[PDB]
Amino acid sequence: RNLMIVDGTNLGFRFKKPFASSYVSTIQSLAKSYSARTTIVLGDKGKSVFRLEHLPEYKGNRDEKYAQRTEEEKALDEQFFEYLKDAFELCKTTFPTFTIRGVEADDMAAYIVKLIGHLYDHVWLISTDGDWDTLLTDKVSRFSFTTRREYHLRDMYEHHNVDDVEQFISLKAIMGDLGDNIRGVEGIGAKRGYNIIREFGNVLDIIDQLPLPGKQKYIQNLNASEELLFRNLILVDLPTYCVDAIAAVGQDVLDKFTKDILEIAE
Ligand SMILES: [Cl-]
Ligand SMILES: [Cl-]
Ligand SMILES: [Mg+2]
Ligand SMILES: [Mg+2]
Ligand SMILES: [Mg+2]
Repeated sequence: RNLMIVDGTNLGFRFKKPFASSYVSTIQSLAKSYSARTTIVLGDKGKSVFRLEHLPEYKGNRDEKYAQRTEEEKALDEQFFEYLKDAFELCKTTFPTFTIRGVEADDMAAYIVKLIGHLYDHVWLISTDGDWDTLLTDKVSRFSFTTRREYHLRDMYEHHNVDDVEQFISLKAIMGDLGDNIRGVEGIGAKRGYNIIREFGNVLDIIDQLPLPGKQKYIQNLNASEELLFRNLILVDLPTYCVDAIAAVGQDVLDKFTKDILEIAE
């Protein structure tokens, strides 16, 4: 009776020897565990056109690390990606399996939840990515193979130091993301960020009130950061921008994906 959506490239890193059969078996076990009536496997192909258009430096740190690999280190990664390609090929014989050049799996997942989540009792997201918790609701949860935790909306403070999704999204916008090369406001950690949000509202409401009262240096920093906050919200507000992120590579591509997903449902 549930929907299960797999962050498939993310799951691939469990194995990072062909692993296609093992990969598919894992997904089957998961589908059983989570009573999945429907399982959809997603993968990352290329780079996020939507986010690179807004921030050319997006994941630039990761690109730099890839560029500094030796030829032999690179060849090994290519092998992993070949085995992963084979895993997706095999997976496609068994489950609906999607990749879209220039679109992050994150955006595809967010869109699926919005489009068909209402037809299922519960939605289970299979991802180690905390970013995916921007999708949590009373009927959408996440499972992580690295931490072994099941992530629920009711436990958002335990996991993310905020009480709800709106706050989570705003906190990410304020703090940025070191891993993905998104700059944050200097001097604002999770505590101060949560406190700011609880006082002034979400990031859009914060922007509307700049400059905010307060003599502390982090407030002065925040007051100077209108542009950064607005841009960051676009980069991190996965539910708001998922449709735009897909449409970035062509409206026709989005239309095909919609058609494909609606076919799977029902
Ligand atoms: Cl909940
Ligand atoms: Cl702006
Ligand atoms: Mg991702
Ligand atoms: Mg992500
Ligand atoms: Mg992140």
